[PDB]
Amino acid sequence: LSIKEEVEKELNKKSTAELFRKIKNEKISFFLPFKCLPAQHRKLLFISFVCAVLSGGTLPFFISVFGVILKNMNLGDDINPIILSLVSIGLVQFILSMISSYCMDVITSKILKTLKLEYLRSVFYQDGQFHDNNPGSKLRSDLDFYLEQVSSGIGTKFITIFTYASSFLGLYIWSLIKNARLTLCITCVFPLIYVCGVICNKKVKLNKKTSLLYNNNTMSIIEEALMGIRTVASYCGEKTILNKFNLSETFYSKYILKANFVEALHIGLINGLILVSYAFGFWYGTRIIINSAFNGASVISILLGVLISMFMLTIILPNITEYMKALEATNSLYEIINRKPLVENNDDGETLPNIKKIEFKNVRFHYDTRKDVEIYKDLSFTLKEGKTYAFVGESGCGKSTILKLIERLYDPTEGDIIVNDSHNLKDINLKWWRSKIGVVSQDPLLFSNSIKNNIKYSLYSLKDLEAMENLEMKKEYQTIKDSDVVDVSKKVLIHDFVSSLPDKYDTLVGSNASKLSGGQKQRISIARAIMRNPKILILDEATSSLDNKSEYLVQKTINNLKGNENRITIIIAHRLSTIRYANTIFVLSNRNEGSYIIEQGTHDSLMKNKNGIYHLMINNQKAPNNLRIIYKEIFSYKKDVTIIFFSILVAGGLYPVFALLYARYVSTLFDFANLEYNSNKYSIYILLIAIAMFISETLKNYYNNKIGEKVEKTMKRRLFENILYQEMSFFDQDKNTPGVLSAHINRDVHLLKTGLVNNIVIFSHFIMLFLVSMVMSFYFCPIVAAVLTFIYFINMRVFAVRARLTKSKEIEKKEDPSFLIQEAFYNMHTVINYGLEDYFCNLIEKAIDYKNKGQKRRIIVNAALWGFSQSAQLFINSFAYWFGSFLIKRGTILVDDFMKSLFTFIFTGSYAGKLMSLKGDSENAKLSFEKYYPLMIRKSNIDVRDDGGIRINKNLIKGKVDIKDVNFRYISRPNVPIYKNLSFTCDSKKTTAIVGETGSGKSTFMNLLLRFYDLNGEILLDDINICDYNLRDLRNLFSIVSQEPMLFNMSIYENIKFGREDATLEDVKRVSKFAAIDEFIESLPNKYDTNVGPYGKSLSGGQKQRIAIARALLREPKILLLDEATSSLDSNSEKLIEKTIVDIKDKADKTIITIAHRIASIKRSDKIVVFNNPDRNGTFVQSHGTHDELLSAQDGIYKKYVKLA
Repeated sequence: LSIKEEVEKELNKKSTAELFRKIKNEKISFFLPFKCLPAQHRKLLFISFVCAVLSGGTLPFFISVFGVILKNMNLGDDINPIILSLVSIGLVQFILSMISSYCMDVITSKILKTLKLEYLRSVFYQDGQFHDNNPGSKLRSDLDFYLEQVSSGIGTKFITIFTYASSFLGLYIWSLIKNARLTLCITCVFPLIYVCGVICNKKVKLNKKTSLLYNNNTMSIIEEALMGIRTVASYCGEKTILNKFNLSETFYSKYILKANFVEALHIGLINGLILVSYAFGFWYGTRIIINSAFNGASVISILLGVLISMFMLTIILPNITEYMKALEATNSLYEIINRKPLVENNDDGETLPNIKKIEFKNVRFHYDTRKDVEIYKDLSFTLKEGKTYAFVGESGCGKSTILKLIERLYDPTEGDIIVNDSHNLKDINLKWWRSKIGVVSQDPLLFSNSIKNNIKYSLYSLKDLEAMENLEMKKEYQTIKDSDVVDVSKKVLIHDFVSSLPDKYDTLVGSNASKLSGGQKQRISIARAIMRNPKILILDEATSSLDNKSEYLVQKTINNLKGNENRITIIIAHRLSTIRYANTIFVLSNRNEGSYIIEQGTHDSLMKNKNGIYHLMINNQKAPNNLRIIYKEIFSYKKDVTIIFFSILVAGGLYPVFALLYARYVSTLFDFANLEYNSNKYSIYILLIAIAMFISETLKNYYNNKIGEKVEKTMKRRLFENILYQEMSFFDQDKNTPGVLSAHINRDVHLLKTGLVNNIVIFSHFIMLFLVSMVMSFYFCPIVAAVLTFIYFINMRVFAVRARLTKSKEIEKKEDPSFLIQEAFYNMHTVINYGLEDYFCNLIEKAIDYKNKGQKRRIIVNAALWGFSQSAQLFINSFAYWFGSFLIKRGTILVDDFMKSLFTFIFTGSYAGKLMSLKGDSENAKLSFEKYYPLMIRKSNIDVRDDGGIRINKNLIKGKVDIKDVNFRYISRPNVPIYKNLSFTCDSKKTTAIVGETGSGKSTFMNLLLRFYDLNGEILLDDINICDYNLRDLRNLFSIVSQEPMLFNMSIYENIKFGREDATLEDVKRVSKFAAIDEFIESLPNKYDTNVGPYGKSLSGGQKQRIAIARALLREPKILLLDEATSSLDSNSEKLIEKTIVDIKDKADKTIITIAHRIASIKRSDKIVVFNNPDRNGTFVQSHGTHDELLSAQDGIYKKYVKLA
């Protein structure tokens, strides 16, 4: 997980007091999911309700007999009746906890089924206008989201709110009736915990948000430097990017450490006030006794009662949050099911006797999103029955929209679509209209069942109009015989192919028919469309891939199909061989704000009508090392490790002492002699232990993160400093992308902070507890500790309950009801056309036949696994006390030894199990580090940091640049040669123009000239080769001006000083005057300090490139490399740029190489070099030294580009 997301998840959470105010003020009841239920499922809720309040009255009994057991063991009498009375309660608790999970998971399954089976329905009755807004794969990306917010908050962890409240009430009020002045004076230290929490969380969030503020800046820097890399190298700006990074990272570090300090203090203080509560409770208890003469067994239990009463309020609250979450998720779904379709199928529309005389009258339409993009102007004409038609439209006319208007996805806005001169479109039953339209769409939309069933899905919507008009719909699909498939396959000439291979009609087509060819799939789609004898045939790019044979045979079929005496066939295709004969062809076009009839006439009187657009149509067409690096790094901080060491030893040493100090107090409380002095002596020790455990935990939890930060901010530096100095072939590979390279630096380095150097400390502290506890529990009473260890071993590692539980839960949570949902939303526009309730009642059967056999076994097992989880510690403690009281009455063991060897074991087990769940991801952080470690130790082999080579002065530079031969070929595609035997010169201080074919690869001379790609060939600068120059000073005399510049998110004054950090503002004012931009900058607030936006998006294209030209002229360049500085800008800036260019070239000081195509610059050019690509193998030079005095002396291309210019 990323850092930004991890902080936003913590910041975007609402407390219960906020969700309640959000949930009350629009009447979202607490009983919303439990209103889709029969009565047979409505009273299992009551059963599971009363089978939970009873299981809460267990702890108020054990806590009431706990002190009496001890008073009875250390005084001489027996305890067997108490045990016999205490085991039966465990048994009935097991049974009452076995009931509830069974009774609840069933209900969850039921409601989770019903919501889905209503959602699918409400989705399948949208009106097209909606489908355009929320298309397809989103809806099943939201469904499975909501259906895992409601199931993880309405299961068995909704009934555990009433058990805990029952236990709360019982404990507290039993503790209050016995003696109130004692329990009141114990729960007065607890408000000080809530107050500290609310005071500290604020100081946490205030600093954490300011930490987040300084993080996205670094993200922007990294992405924006990894994107524009070849403009960072050519100006030698690898260094002045790192200072911003290091200045932006330190604020983040210091503020998040300020947060972690407060986050660590709270823990230590919560672990310190409780131990004071114990001591003051005992001290005041022993003073209400002496003043009385109320036994001592009514002081050992009140403390546990009042102290465990509040532990329930620390675990009730998350479940209420999850329940509110489930509510707001369900009420984010009962608005989708209850949306109005506005094209409703009332099943009452008066239908025609037959379809006759379709007629349009002046229909206009606007979308809902694009409320200003019109397609129609004057749609008005007539289409009569019995005779054929045909139409022709371009790729943006609206054949799709006419289809959606005859199919009636949309309604008209202005006109009307009266049919048969007495019936409007909005009176016909939509069920019956679509029943006589055969659409052959662009792509073949076939399912993944067979070749026969995709064909036989046509007649279902008609056979469904036979039973209701007399249920009988489920079985009458057998009436559809297999003899119609025979002849309808013969007609399209596919019967031979489907009969040639085995499994004639039973062969299953692939996933969306991924076995056959596209043309054959379109043939099957056409056979599907033809099979039902459609009345209004609407083709759309139907016979495109077919040859003339199948097309013309289908045409013969349609125009001679039985029952064509009364039809309106609308055959629409782009191949103009289908329109040889037609009763009328209104060729349709949209020429832009709306279509209209452009032509009219039969094909005999249309191809020769006029010299219009249809004339053009008929005329034209016719591995271990890597981590010991980290362990070397960690063990170089000598002051921060010793404090952690000492604090771990202190905590692990002084926490177990509290147990055997709690047992020396019991034995002196049943001894009326000198009770006062003993209390005075045994309370001060607990005060001291609290004061020590505060400091120990605080300093253990702070220096941990203090160590964790530095490993990050010394690995990020190495990565981001090593990536910049790498050559360009690195960035050209496939798996070396800016996104994946920027994902590592944040995610996996934050994981190295969390995982490793959090999970080391946990294991160390755990072992330090486990050694000493096992030692001084095996020393007082050896016989008991062996038995207790055997018990917990055979429990945790052999009867792992919560492990098997989640292993059975998440597997079925991960999981044909899941294959049809997917392939029903892809093929939506076929079920909207025809076939709608076959899948309304097929998902139900496939869903139900997988419930029972698995669900009932899984749920009768997972309840037996939960009951034994809730009712295990009781039996263990009972057996322990029985065995202790058994060995005592035969002399083998004393009392105090047992009472000291028991409590240590108990409390240390609880505390160890507590802190052992704070771990992170230790595995993936050791796995990623093997991916991204070779990147911080990779060699570059074109390295600018090398200071070995011939130093070069700017004084003795002539400026000649020569090439003798080149043969270049990219490694990302080693088949396309580009250059072949390029050889020419550029002498000194003279212009050299480059004209040639567009896209021939002219912008690669430049890159080789700056050493981005090494070599075959030979390049020369002042008669010396380029690989002997110490390229620091080679890149420090060139200066490019590319087609598109790139600016950064810094000020303008800094973007102009990129590379050269030592230059006054007067030079910037001087050079911005020659770029003709020192008037707009003097019209603005914060003139030379206006922070432009990211990627320079707060400027125009005519202001950006003049800033670039100012950036290129500040370096005092010796060789200038221009590329069409006046391409696609507005008039004023373009003219200013021509003025600057023609001003530079007059000041003959520097050698210049341009890429020009305007004749005004060619004339002054002193040399012109043509590039040509005769055949697709390479380019080379064909002309030399024309300079427009040789404009026509031999036959060539320069004459073209001077008469075209």
